[PDB]
Amino acid sequence: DPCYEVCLQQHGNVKECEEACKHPVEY
Repeated sequence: DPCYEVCLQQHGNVKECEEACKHPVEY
């Protein structure tokens, strides 16, 4: 996913990153 990668690029794992990406994808 674009959001996830962008996040991951300079962020931790899912958990917080998820809440920040606000993208309810397949985990």
